[PDB]
Amino acid sequence: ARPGMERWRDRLALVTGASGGIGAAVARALVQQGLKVVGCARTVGNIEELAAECKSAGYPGTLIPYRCDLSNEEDILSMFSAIRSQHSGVDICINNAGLARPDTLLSGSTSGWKDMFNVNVLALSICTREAYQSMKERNVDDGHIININSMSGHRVLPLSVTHFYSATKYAVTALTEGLRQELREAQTHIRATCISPGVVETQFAFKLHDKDPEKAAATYEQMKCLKPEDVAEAVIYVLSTPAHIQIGDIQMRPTGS
Amino acid sequence: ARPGMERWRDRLALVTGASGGIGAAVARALVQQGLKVVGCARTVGNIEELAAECKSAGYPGTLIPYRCDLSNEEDILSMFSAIRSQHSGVDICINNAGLARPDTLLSGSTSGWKDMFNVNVLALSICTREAYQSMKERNVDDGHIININSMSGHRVLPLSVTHFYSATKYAVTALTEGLRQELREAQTHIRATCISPGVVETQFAFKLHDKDPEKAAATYECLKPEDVAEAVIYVLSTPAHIQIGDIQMRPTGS
Amino acid sequence: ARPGMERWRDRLALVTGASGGIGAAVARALVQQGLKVVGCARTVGNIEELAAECKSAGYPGTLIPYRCDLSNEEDILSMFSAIRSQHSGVDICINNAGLARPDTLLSGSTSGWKDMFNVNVLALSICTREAYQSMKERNVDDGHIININSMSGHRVLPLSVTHFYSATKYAVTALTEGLRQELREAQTHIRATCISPGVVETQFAFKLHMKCLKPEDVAEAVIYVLSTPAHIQIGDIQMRPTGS
Amino acid sequence: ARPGMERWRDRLALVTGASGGIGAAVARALVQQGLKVVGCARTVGNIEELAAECKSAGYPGTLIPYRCDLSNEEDILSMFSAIRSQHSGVDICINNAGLARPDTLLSGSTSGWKDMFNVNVLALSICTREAYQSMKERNVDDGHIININSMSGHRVLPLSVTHFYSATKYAVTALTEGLRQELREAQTHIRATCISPGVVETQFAFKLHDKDPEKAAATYEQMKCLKPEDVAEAVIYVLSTPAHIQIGDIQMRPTGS
Ligand SMILES: NC(=O)c1ccc[n+]([C@@H]2O[C@H](COP(=O)([O-])OP(=O)(O)OC[C@H]3O[C@@H](n4cnc5c(N)ncnc54)[C@H](OP(=O)(O)O)[C@@H]3O)[C@@H](O)[C@H]2O)c1
Ligand SMILES: NC(=O)c1ccc[n+]([C@@H]2O[C@H](COP(=O)([O-])OP(=O)(O)OC[C@H]3O[C@@H](n4cnc5c(N)ncnc54)[C@H](OP(=O)(O)O)[C@@H]3O)[C@@H](O)[C@H]2O)c1
Ligand SMILES: NC(=O)c1ccc[n+]([C@@H]2O[C@H](COP(=O)([O-])OP(=O)(O)OC[C@H]3O[C@@H](n4cnc5c(N)ncnc54)[C@H](OP(=O)(O)O)[C@@H]3O)[C@@H](O)[C@H]2O)c1
Ligand SMILES: NC(=O)c1ccc[n+]([C@@H]2O[C@H](COP(=O)([O-])OP(=O)(O)OC[C@H]3O[C@@H](n4cnc5c(N)ncnc54)[C@H](OP(=O)(O)O)[C@@H]3O)[C@@H](O)[C@H]2O)c1
Repeated sequence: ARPGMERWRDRLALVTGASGGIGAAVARALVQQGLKVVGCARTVGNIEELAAECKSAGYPGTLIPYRCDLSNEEDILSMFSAIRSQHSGVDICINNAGLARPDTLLSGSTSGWKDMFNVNVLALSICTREAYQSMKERNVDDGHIININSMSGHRVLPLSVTHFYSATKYAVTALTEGLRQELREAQTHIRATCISPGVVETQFAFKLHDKDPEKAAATYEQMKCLKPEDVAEAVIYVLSTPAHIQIGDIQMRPTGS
Repeated sequence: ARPGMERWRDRLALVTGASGGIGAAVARALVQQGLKVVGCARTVGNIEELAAECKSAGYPGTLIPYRCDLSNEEDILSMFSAIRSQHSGVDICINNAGLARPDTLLSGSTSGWKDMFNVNVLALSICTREAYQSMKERNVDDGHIININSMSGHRVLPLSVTHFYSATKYAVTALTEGLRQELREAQTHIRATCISPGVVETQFAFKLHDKDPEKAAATYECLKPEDVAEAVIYVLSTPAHIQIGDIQMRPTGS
Repeated sequence: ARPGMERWRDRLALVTGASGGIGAAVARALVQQGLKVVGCARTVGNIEELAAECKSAGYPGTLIPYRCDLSNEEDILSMFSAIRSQHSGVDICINNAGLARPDTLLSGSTSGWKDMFNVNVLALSICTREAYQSMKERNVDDGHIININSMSGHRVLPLSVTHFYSATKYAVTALTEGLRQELREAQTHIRATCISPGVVETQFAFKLHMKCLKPEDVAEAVIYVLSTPAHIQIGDIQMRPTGS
Repeated sequence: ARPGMERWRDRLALVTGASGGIGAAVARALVQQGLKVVGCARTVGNIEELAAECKSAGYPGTLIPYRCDLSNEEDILSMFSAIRSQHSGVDICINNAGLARPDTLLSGSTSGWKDMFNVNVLALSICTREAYQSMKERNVDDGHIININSMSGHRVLPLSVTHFYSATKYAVTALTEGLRQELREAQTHIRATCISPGVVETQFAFKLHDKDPEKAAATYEQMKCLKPEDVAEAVIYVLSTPAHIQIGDIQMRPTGS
């Protein structure tokens, strides 16, 4: 394993939105590094497929698929309860699931705004709380919570269909800093970090533009983009840092963008 | 009327959360300046009370009380419908209603997080959308949307009970900038501004510390609600070609 | 007088870069409101002409021209010494003098970088310091220091020729906040404020003969800030043209 | 070499402020990874000793000490001239030299403010420009400029003795972002990054608190601060990223700080 990842061997990571994109790349990378990974999403079949690939590849870690709709609070609580009932717990929580719906501020549907909040902010916060509560009861003083933010959490770009999304990522910027603060107040060494990528070639733009597949291809064919593996490598760097270092944010963009 | 406020005479402002605090002060100030103000909240009796006082004092504007629970979208849609069919439409929207519940990130209730989002962000966005649509249908090119933000929309203070609240105000910071961009894309001269106060002596802290009113009293024993209303007047009074983006304000020496 | 300006009557405001543009508008507005204003710049002819215009209009205040090159610290200290001697001290400091030079990060001149720092940051900090020390020695507890910043002090626009200038305005954003902090630490009610306008019409453009702010718009924001009751501290006013 | 550092082998990095602290650690790390490093500062004897340590360790890279007072532009120009004539040019520029003097906004000496500007902002900008021009003349399209920023370049802490220093670091935040935009406009793949640490255990606090060395020791004893090697490891991560990735900022603090 990568230098600095030894101490995480066999410890359990949760990766939300592991059925594709960034989350699948992060899950793959943690399993390559010898972690037990619970990966969750709606499209559980993709996670099972990834786990089978990890097993065929001979990786030291294990990917454990779990079906969970993050828009459903009980689904999340049930997942954490299932982990607890099994005498286990999450030591690393990667809050990766997220989405944009093309609901502008001047004419957007309230349902799309709610959907963005439900996953990007509320589910991220419920997972953060439940992961922390499990660490606490297990006397884990050195776990790590990593939120997948965005450059859109730091500046608002003049694309109307992502304005509300950008506002949810601004919330993630503030939540990650507030989290760091509460973990200090609780007198722990549990770490909190954001990773803030620019455009990454995943299914994200295809879901945003679900009524205009061509507009989604052009986000990606026309621009140099990051790859989900690049974000996964940033997560590996953050986890591999020794315990007294707390990476607050890594802002990353495609070169020349 | 204050210089710059003449052009707003008899035009309609919606002020959300007008039943106390900053909202009540903004409503009273706009009525003093000759506007028609629809003031909404759940506690409609207070807003009615502010109307008899406004009226007793012989002010030039009018306060129209309206009962609306902003946590219910259908209630908000009904309100805009009544404004459009009874008062023509809305030219100024002051998104003032907001709250903090003491739900920390490490142990807070999801219900509290949802409640803060529902009023501070969702209702603010629904009202923005409907006010804009009202202006669009009446070919109003010079309306104004003013979001009541907070210094907590620009920095995260180490007070665990207001972390989630702060995150909703960061969302307000981003939405107000997004709004400006959309209004420019729409080729309008409609203006979008936030006002970002530090501590204001209202009922806000008493509600946040509902289980510890002594802590709420310590907060204040600050800016006054009238102070924020004066910032709203300055913003509206500015020439049409000026778009104030934000006014950050704190008590002196705080 | 505008409501809230009464308490500033006959008190002294220093307005740096008063010979045109924002500074001249700010000086005129404060004179109209009955302040004693010291307006400085490298050459005083325009400030003399403004003072004569104010006197002809019957304004209640007075404008006092002072020649000062803000790139020379000794010139600045001499200006404060003169103000202390002849007019008691400074109660309001408007740090308005500023400049942008088109010295890019990849190819710019060091002389241009230094000039921008010298005026935008160092002179502003020297004036801030001397103004505070003036208030302190007179037990003035309610003075006001106002820095004229820029929207470039809050975001970096992809225009190469203003990047270094933008970095100096980010510095001013940080200094204004640090100043607030120090004034609170000193147990005073002296106020500190930034005004951050975007595209303002330049004197250049004006002389040559909405998509722009006018100098008067910035002066009106200064009047709003000063007019706030003493317990209110405006930290920043960000403003841009509606049509920008 | 570390995965990703191979493409930098035998290429030349300039590390300013290499006579101690973070810059000495960065210079050592780059020499370990096989680069040619020009390390400069006023206290050139320290850099000679570091070069001797690196040679003694049998590291693949080489450290070239160079005496340069960064407050003197002619000194910097002569250094770049020497690098050009003797070592072709600069492909990586680490703008590390920096200082804080305890000159508060209300009563500070102007000389302290000018000293902070001269090194933290002016020297950093001069070295950036000359490093870019060095790349340009050699048709280098993949260099890297890394500025050592600070968390104080992102928030103003209520410590009066560091207010002006914080303002110099806000300038670095803005300069790094403007540098990215110019390198993009120049149609290059030259990368621009800053690293923004919280408290790092170096001589920095001792120099800031030159009249109260007890205050400097209290800083480093109250908690397990960042070490210079931790910042060097962040620099190695940034350099090791494939060329299409452009890290914009890494914000890092001591855990629990
Ligand atoms: N791609 C980019 O340009 C970009 C840039 C910056 C940041 N980000 C952030 O990166 C993170 C990952 O997105 P991505 O780019 O990998 O997009 P993606 O390919 O669309 O993947 C999103 C993942 O989130 C999961 N998800 C969405 N809604 C869910 C729900 N209700 N319940 C459970 N899982 C749900 C999806 O799985 P199921 O549909 O199977 O549930 C999928 O696994 C997001 O937070 C996004 O904001 C992306
Ligand atoms: N006070 C401060 O320290 C402070 C500082 C910075 C910013 N702010 C912001 O200022 C704004 C106003 O707050 P305030 O200080 O005036 O607090 P406040 O005294 O508690 O008043 C809040 C108002 O919002 C209304 N409101 C809350 N939930 C509502 C709902 N579901 N439907 C309709 N109305 C609702 C309330 O009326 P009903 O209960 O009758 O519905 C009340 O009139 C908020 O956005 C707040 O975040 C306050
Ligand atoms: N114009 C804009 O688009 C804009 C936008 C945002 C912020 N701002 C800021 O607003 C402030 C005023 O700018 P402006 O538009 O009014 O520009 P301006 O017309 O160029 O005014 C600059 C003023 O500063 C004075 N000045 C410059 N260097 C000086 C020095 N060495 N010593 C003494 N005085 C000096 C000039 O007078 P002398 O040359 O006679 O000495 C002049 O009175 C500056 O801080 C600027 O950065 C301007
Ligand atoms: N230490 C921290 O808590 C901390 C936190 C955040 C960021 N930083 C940043 O990290 C960077 C490195 O600082 P450090 O902590 O390593 O401090 P340090 O131990 O004091 O080292 C500073 C280095 O800068 C060099 N330098 C100073 N003035 C110079 C000049 N005129 N010409 C040439 N070199 C000069 C010094 O060498 P000579 O004296 O031999 O010339 C020394 O090598 C700085 O930019 C600092 O702002 C430090």
